[PDB]
Amino acid sequence: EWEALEKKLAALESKCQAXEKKLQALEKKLEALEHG
Amino acid sequence: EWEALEKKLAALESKCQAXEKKLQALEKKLEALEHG
Amino acid sequence: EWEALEKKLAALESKCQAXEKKLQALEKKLEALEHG
Ligand SMILES: [Zn+2]
Ligand SMILES: [Zn+2]
Ligand SMILES: [Zn+2]
Repeated sequence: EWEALEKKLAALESKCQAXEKKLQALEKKLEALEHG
Repeated sequence: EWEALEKKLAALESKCQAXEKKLQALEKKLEALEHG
Repeated sequence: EWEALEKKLAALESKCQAXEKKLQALEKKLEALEHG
């Protein structure tokens, strides 16, 4: 339905937001290795 | 259209799902280096 | 609104597209370490 699609979009926004945070966390560990 | 937007949302859901799997795969390789 | 949801979806598509590019960039650095 329309309301189901709104909630689906909001959940996907939260998933990309967690995506960015997880990538930053991994970048931090990689950069420690790259300059260590 | 409405139907085009539904399919766009479903494709984006699949893209984030592949996102998570690719990040996990890279985390596995990084963790091997970090503790190796 | 409907138009707000269309723009929200387009912004999320751009965010996953940047997601993929950032993951590839990190994979490149990780692969340098893994075979270095
Ligand atoms: Zn660096
Ligand atoms: Zn570790
Ligand atoms: Zn490799």
